[PDB]
Amino acid sequence: MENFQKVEKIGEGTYGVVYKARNKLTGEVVALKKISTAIREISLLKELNHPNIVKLLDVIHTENKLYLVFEFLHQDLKKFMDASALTGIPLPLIKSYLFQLLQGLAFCHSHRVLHRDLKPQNLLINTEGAIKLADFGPVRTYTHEVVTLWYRAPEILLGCKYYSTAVDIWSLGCIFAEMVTRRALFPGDSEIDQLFRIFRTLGTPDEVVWPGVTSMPDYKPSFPKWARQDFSKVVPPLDEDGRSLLSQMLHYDPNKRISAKAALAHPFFQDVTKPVPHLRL
Ligand SMILES: COc1ccc(F)cc1-c1ccnc2[nH]c(C3=CCN([C@H]4CC[C@H](CC(=O)O)CC4)CC3)cc12
Repeated sequence: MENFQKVEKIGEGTYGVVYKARNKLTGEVVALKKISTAIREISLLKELNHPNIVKLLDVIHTENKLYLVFEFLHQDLKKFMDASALTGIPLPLIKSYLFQLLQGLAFCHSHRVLHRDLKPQNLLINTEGAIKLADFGPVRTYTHEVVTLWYRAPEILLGCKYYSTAVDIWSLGCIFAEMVTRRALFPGDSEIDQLFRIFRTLGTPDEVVWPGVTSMPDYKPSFPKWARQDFSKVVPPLDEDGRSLLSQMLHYDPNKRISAKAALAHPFFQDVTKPVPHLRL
């Protein structure tokens, strides 16, 4: 740790604080997260190297603290969306970012690694048009964030403890809808409000669309029964290729939900390109 100099605080989580830091004996600018089974599960993340995954450079265990050293990126997608809120991110750039994240997930998922907590703030962007997955899934000062449950898959909210890679596809579908509309798809402020916001839009799930849903640990037969609203209302003015892909990413049944690998073949990406975003750093 004596090999690093703090420059500023760049973030916070339930169990850690993140700083922008400088490596004294290499000159590298990194992001440093300060926090036996964990030491091994995080050492496996060091081998999960892909152009669309923020590089985990090192793991340092020093005097009852764990430090994670990552490659530094200047902006996150949440800030870029907040900065593009009045104009909207151009469709070619939304498509490029979605494609790149599906490539990163196809990679993680093939190595049996789930992210579990995809949200705009852990999607980092650079000046080259790249987007990368960060912070693969207590400090008393951590401030509760409005967006915390907004991207949670319904199986997680329904108490499934052995959920699959499909939970990441759900979170990315929510992010895709948000880039298009400039508003959060399911802005829930509690587990039940999050569940009911999903139900209000996609219809209350039942055994027809999600076999086994009524046997989930937190499923209650007393949940109000909302009709599925027609999908053209959910992400206007996104085209039919985009709406079709999004509907597949938001299927209730995790087994019907499109995989990252199949999503890359979707006709929506036939004209995918890699535009350069305009970033003000
Ligand atoms: C999500 O990423 C992580 C999570 C855990 C972790 F351990 C490391 C990383 C991580 C890895 C690599 N590179 C990174 N870069 C960054 C940020 C760079 C600048 N962001 C800005 C500051 C200014 C704000 C506006 C204002 O406050 O005025 C608008 C947002 C914050 C986040 C975080 C981060």
